[PDB]
Amino acid sequence: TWLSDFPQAWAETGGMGLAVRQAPLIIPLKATSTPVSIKQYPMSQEARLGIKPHIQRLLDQGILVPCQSPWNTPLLPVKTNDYRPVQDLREVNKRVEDIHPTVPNPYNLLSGLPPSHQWYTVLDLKDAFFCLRLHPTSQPLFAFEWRDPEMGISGQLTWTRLPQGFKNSPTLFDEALHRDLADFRIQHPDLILLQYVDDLLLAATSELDCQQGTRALLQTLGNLGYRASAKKAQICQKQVKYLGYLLKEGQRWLTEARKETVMGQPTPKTPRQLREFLGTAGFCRLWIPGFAEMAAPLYPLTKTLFNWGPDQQKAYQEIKQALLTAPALGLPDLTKPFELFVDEKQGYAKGVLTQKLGPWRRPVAYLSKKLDPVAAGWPPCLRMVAAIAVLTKDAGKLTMGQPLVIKAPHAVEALVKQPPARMTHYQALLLDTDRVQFGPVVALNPATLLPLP
Repeated sequence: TWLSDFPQAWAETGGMGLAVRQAPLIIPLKATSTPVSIKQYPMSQEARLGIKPHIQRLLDQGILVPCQSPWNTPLLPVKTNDYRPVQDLREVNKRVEDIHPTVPNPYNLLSGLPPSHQWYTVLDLKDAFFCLRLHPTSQPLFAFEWRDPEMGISGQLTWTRLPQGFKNSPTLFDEALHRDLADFRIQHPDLILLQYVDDLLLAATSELDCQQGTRALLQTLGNLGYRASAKKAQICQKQVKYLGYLLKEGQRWLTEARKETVMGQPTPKTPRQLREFLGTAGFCRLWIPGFAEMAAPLYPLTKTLFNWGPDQQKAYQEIKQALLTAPALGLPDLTKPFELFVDEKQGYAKGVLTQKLGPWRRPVAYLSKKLDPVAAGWPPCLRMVAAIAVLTKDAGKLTMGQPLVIKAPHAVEALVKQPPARMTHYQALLLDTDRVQFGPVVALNPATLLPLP
């Protein structure tokens, strides 16, 4: 019934997308750039015949158009017996002006979601980038060659919409939609709307508010020319998957699918493989307690010889073990006080940001960082101070200057005041007791990192 009441909004019924409020895009190039014409890949026939209807359908939609350009890039077939066209815009991307990535990575986005809104509707937009038009100035940029030896049709085609493979399509679209939805954001103070490029989350306090909000959102998305996938929608559910995170009743999990992308990486044998392993797993560092110290043996194996010893394997094992046993994280409650439990061992700072839940403490985040070399050399009880200081600044990213209590296995509010160099900067954000308070000393659990009775 959600399908009929909004025909224009679903890609299944509402046809092709087109941001009506968006002007055609001009694509600035680098100053030293010059047209590059790459010879066409001598395509197979088995591919050229499966690719053909996709191309024809784009011509009918006017998204592809004939042209004649000094530019040209390869059109490769890809992957059942379903061949889809994919254009190698590498040499083009190199010649285009870079832009500031204003896209907030999934986590920092989800972090902006309150627990008081436990009714979710997730949507994704079908053929997002194509909804944006390409100004005739910069169309010739994405020209490619199309032939059909069964016809003798060696001509050129190019895109009238923002293409796939172009390095700036994500940011551009994100900005476009963010602009196009500001109005909807304004006219719904009771709803939270989250956005990663073409992935949308609508959070509401009640189920009613959610339903109505979703109706509004769909009507708007329709009116704007955007089109959502009805097959993959998650409408008005207490529990939803969004950007590879499971949201359910004021709580947040790593979906198993998101785990797999790290769990499924073979033991890195080259330094680059290890780099990207840590790079991928690094996104889930706020689920891994003591991650900075845990992944310590693996860091030095970068850019040197690659001695994959027992330590490296042990760490590599810990990191996956820590994902298999990754906890639930509660969405930060900015209408509550925060508690921060900090600890340090061997020049690595680890800690946990928690909040009240019933009489229990529910972890909001696990904070861990390496102490800079100068601090890493400091004596035992000073590195603690350094650790607390470092983690506090990271917690600030989540608490938003809210009231925050600190606890450590060796309380140390004193030494902050009477240091017998770098203190001028530490006393700044620590002795500011409007946001920051201390607590009694207390040792914490090596795993959970919560206090001991």
